[PDB]
Amino acid sequence: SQVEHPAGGYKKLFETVEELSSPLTAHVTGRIPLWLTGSLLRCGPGLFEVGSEPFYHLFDGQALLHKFDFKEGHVTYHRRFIRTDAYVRAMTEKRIVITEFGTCAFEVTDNALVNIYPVGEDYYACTETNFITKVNPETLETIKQVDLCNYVSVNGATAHPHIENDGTVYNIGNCFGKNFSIAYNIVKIPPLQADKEDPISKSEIVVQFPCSDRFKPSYVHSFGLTPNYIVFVETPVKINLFKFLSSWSLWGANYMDCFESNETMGVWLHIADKKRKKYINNKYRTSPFNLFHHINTYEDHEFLIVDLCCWKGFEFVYNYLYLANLRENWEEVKKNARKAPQPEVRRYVLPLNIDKADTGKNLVTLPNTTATAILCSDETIWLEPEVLFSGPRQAFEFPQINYQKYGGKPYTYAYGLGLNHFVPDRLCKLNVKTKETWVWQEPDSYPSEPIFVSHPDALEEDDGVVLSVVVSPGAGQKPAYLLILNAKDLSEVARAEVEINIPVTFHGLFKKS
Amino acid sequence: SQVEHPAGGYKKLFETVEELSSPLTAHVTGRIPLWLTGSLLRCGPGLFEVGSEPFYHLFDGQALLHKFDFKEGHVTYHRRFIRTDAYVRAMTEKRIVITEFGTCAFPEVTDNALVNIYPVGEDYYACTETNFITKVNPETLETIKQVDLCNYVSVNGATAHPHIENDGTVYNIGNCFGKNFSIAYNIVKIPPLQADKEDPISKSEIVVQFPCSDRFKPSYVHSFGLTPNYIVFVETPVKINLFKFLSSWSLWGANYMDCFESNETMGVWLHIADKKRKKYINNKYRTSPFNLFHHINTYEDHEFLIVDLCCWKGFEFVYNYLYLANLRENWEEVKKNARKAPQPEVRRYVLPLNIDKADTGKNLVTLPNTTATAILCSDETIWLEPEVLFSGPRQAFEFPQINYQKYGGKPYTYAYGLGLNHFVPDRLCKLNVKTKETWVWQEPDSYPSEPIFVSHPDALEEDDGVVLSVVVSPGAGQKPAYLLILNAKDLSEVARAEVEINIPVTFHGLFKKS
Ligand SMILES: [Fe+2]
Ligand SMILES: [Fe+2]
Repeated sequence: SQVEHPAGGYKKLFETVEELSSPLTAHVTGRIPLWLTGSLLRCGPGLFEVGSEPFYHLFDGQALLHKFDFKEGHVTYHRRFIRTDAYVRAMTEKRIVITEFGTCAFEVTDNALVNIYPVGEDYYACTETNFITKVNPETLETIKQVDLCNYVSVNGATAHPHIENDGTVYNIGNCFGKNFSIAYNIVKIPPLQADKEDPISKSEIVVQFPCSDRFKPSYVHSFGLTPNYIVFVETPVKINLFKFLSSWSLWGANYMDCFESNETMGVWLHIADKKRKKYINNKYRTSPFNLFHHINTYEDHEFLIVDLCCWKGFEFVYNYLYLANLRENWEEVKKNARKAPQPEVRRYVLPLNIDKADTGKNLVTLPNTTATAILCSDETIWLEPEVLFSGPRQAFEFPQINYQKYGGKPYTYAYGLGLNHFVPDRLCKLNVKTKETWVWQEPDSYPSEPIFVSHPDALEEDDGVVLSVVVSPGAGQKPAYLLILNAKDLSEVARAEVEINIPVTFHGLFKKS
Repeated sequence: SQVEHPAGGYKKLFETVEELSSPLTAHVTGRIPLWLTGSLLRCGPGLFEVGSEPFYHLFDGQALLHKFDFKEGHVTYHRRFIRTDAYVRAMTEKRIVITEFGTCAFPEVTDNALVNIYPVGEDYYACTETNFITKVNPETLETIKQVDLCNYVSVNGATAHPHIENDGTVYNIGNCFGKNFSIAYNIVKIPPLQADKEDPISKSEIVVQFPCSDRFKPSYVHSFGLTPNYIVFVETPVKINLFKFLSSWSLWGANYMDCFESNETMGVWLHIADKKRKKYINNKYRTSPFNLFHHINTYEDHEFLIVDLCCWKGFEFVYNYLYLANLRENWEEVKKNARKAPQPEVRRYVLPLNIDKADTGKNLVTLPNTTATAILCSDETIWLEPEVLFSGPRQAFEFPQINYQKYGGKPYTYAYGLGLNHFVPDRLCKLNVKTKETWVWQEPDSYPSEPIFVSHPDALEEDDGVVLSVVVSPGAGQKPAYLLILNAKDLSEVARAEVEINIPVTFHGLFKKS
């Protein structure tokens, strides 16, 4: 039966907070594993208005950097606003100065509210633009702004770079690479070398994917990577670059005003040979969905297995994530989601070898899937997915795996945040082979993306903990806590309670100390 | 885990048998329910060659009519070949005379009624998918009469899957040449037997007509959906090239299979008609390509139609995989042959009845209990995505059956099915279509038939009753075949009625209470 939230406590995920001057010791219930040593670092919006000027969209609030430190079974909590140009100019001018995703200012945003990742010995907070912000992972101080356009030919880059075990970083962004035309560029940033010079200054374009519309790139949030292949999924959510420059020059546009849906193209999937740095011209096609998060991608005989969190439909899912809608009472929140895209976890299987002798047949000869790929006479390969998880307006989202050991490789387990009509209200584990699921949830508690940490000496895939930040507003209750679950079955091992609210956070990482 | 059949006992499903002169008494184990009083009547092929001339395809063998009678806890088995023209002329001439689905006769439409049996008024008719249906005596299994549906209504053929309403009304669908220069599909209605006692077939009429996606190529239609207020028809990319049968059957000899092709670009078109106002509804429902043979059930839920289907993903015709030489191969080869086939999947589609243009670009499926979507586009098409109910690698839930008398056309919870393992029937299944919970019955080296549901007379719940299935079980010191009775609640075994003779594949049938 449908879990309801009449108390409306999720509204606290979208309430402005104050930063801390120094770390705060959390109150620990249960027992934190003595092997867990390091820092959970997470990004999200923390300031949702400047004076009496509101930010309107979920992705507009000013970037706040959060840290839970684990040492010898003890936990501290800390947070500092990132000193972006967006933030600094707002504090100076006492108004909204820089246009954000869904809020026009009355200059491209560097508001780094989305994620944080390592480059070399350094860490960068990011959003999805050309500006990334160097931050100190120890003190949470802001170090510098870096403009990716100084180094490589991209207009922006996702908040979901892939990082290989040696430190190499891959990312994607749109560009004008091709003559007369839009393209998508894979950027690679090397590991730090003996010369010790900034790896960002050695950035390069590895390969370029073509675009389905000369003048309209698709919105890209993440992408797939394996040892030999790069997978890029081109959705029907398009950026109409004509609509901004028109309004930026004529009348008051934000980033959300530039999006449109292409109703006829469906989804085009694309692969590139990572090592030979070569696009492969296989025209993979399927029906329309939005995609934000790839789960994992791997090679199996000569197929790519592509596990995705999908939303069925071509309407942009971000239309449903304005703060006024997310702050509404529960009955209204559910009503608002009634015509939304339906979330579904899907496995697609892409054949690498296309034999014309098989035209009109299913090419997916693997024994352990129901995914199909049909070779048509016009050379397109039409894909049908294997559904791994699907519940009515209950999304398995913000997925995470044992990335260090299983990213890009055959795997069994994913962890995610369960969204109930867009409200984060449970944690999920999914076996992608058997479709078995496990769930943690408590009434009136709204958790964040779960981050997996392996026991250091683990040989198994799910031998470790998942960490999640939980908001638990009520009479009597501590307003928030860090939750530590056993990764085997999502049973609770400990929690670390704080006496202050913590707003929504999107992404982060655990930094082993 | 993967179930293997290295002994190859499934080959006995496709082996010829002799009819019986009178019913055999079957050997009972367990307990036959004492409220089960009636006959299980099923059809299938029983003669797979005529002398030295083979039939090639699964749907070519000559129709055999089977009967298990239940009374006071005891069981009899009987079988007689149906005396169709195809059979009678093959016996007379000692050769294949009538071209079958996948077999050309060498030196005239088939009435080889191997597929199903159903009631019209006080009569029973065996059928295939052509214009010819065969009246049979359900007590003696004697053949009574050939009936040509073209004498009565303008269809070219009619499915082996009519819907029968509680009062006896029969609805069926078939292609026709209706509109000026145009193929269409006609819904035929056969009324209940009236006070006249006049033959209901002489009162048959066309209810409504669906348009065809292609002026000259109708799609293959195997079944359709029916609710109290609506008729639902699914137009798949499997097309019949009418140019091609009249063209190729004159050169040397084509069969029916030779006429099929697959349309690569249309996907699937779904269609609805208002049943009571007898009107086509012009909503252009569209989705991705699949083969469809069996609807499971259909019902109305607020302003939506819930359409549950057994699908095969892809546009290649599934029947290409059902030639007898391939089904008789050893198990490793049977598996290899199914590698590139369409993947089976049970899908629930949800069709909005009310389309508002202010919702253009959005999902119209506002129901609380489904992940199915229907997106209204600018060109007015409605693009559907299904909710997947069951999906296993080359493991189909097929030959679906429900508690039809009480739940057909209505909200429902349970379906029963035959599980196909790379096209080999090797288990029985039950599916809760709401929770997606399944139950399975299987035994090594046992190959069952479509399960048919019979309700307990005092039934309170939808699944209060039994399912009956005919099972082939060849092997050292085993009875070669048996009637299986399972409890419909949990598919636990209730009884078997064993026989000492082989029983080949049967496709469909019914339970006639008495
Ligand atoms: Fe993300
Ligand atoms: Fe059938």
